[PDB]
Amino acid sequence: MNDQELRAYLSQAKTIAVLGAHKDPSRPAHYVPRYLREQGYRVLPVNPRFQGEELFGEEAVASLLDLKEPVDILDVFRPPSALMDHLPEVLALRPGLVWLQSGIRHPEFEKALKEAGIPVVADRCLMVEHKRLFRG
Repeated sequence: MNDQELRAYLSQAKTIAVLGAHKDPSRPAHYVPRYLREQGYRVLPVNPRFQGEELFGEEAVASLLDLKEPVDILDVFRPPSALMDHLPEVLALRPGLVWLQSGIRHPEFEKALKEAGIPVVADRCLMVEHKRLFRG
């Protein structure tokens, strides 16, 4: 996505589901979502590892299909070796955009999303990118 379009996309978005949301403050899967909530987004934590625990002001759910509202951005922190097993729930939720966090790439997974008509941004830190597009 070019910057102009990616900016229009991020500024209009409201709900960001964080796949692999973490409770430990030092983890990117915790502090990136933290930053996002500050920027006015509704962050929905998803991680079976913390199911039921309140993260980012919301109760974490085990599966994407447990979310009770449309997802504008799916911020993915799960490693490449775990992505294919999530594909079914990802395609089912059909988020407006899939964002693979830093150090996460997966050809087949990415190709499957493209084929389903779902935009993908890969190997980028959403916080960093948000800062660069809306502050300089």
